[PDB]
Amino acid sequence: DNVILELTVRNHPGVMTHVCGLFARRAFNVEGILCLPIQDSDKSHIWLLVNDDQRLEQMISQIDKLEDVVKVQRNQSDPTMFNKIAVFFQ
Amino acid sequence: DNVILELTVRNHPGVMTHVCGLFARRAFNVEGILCLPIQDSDKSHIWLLVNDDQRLEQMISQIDKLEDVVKVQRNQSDPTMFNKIAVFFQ
Ligand SMILES: CC(C)[C@H](N)C(=O)O
Ligand SMILES: CC(C)[C@H](N)C(=O)O
Repeated sequence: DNVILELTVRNHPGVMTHVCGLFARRAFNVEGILCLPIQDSDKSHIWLLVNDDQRLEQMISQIDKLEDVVKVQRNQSDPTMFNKIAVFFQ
Repeated sequence: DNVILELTVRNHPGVMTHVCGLFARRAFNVEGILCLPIQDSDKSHIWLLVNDDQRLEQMISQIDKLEDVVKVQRNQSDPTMFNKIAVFFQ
């Protein structure tokens, strides 16, 4: 159903616009997002919750090509992490 | 120091690109992001952690104008919410 993408990116302006822009240009909806800075660095962590799609693998390719994306992978996180976060903020 | 912006937006493709694009186009960095869909609706809640700035007023003005942004407000969330989230996901 859904899948979680984990990105390590540079914490500088415009990075999230590039990443989400790849989905926007494909009418691909992003269901959940978490972005947290990494202490003592110039980078941030991004979690993207998206519907599992045949187009996903070619998109991971496009994300990795972005200069400000250091790494992009799948399903390393708690698959229900956004449900647990929502319990405390919704 | 920093402030948290709360947005209610439609859960449609491209919406996060529009919101962050406003910051990107002004070289305004977004430090933390949380996006959660709202149960039983076509809307999502976005929390944006950004440096408190006089530029924010105009920025908030532009965010509210976006058709897909239903509402946008300041200082209604726990200012340290992204520190608390990091305790459990970093
Ligand atoms: C990491 C990301 C959210 C970046 N800080 C940006 O403003 O686009
Ligand atoms: C709410 C937001 C993340 C929207 N679903 C988007 O894909 O841009």
